[PDB]
Amino acid sequence: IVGGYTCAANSIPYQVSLNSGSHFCGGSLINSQWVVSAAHCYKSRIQVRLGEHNIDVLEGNEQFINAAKIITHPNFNGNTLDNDIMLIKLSSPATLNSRVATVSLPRSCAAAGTECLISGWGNTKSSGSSYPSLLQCLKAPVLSDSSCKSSYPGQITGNMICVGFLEGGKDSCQGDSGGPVVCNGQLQGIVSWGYGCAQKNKPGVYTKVCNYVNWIQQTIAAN
Ligand SMILES: *[B]1(O[C][C][C][C][N+])O[C][C]O1
Ligand SMILES: [Ca+2]
Repeated sequence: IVGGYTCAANSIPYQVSLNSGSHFCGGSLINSQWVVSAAHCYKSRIQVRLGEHNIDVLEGNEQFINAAKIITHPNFNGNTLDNDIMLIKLSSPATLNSRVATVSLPRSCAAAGTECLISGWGNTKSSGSSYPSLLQCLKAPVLSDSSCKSSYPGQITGNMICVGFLEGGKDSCQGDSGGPVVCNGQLQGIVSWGYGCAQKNKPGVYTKVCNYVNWIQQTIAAN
């Protein structure tokens, strides 16, 4: 996250870190057994780390739970990142408490200008790189489909939304992928891609979670 602030410890209790030797992507806890993330974060083996603030220190709220099943969207396009969503079933159910909680799936698609919270352990620098130990947070609005498409001519599918600031300076970046965009307590976005990060007229692009409630419920019922 560039241009954000350090979250209060455990104030984003649905945020997970996906770990394969180190942190490599975020995800969102949506059920005690299920995490949603980006299909471009796919690996064969993933340890889900819940209840984190400092990913470099055992602070005493962590739950480390290996993935039992990792299911990418059947229409995920690894080139364009269309349908950039996957579901991780945990090998044991996460215990839900104040520090580890589910986030709601969306009732409807978010209106343009809805304020959201974006979080992750991704790059905090627009010039160079720095990877935080502590979970970072960014308040940002949903952008109009028109503004999104004018920033990325011909690249925005019906499964993508833009969230952020056209002026630059405030965005998700490398290592935030798969993590949450939450607006009024509902998961509306998954960190997916952008042309670099925090550039002028290149807002973050996010998987449009309000297209996937059927697929998510289908996948949970089947597995
Ligand atoms: B992701 O990339 C996220 C870039 C977001 C730009 N707005 O994170 C690790 C793998 O790709
Ligand atoms: Ca920790």
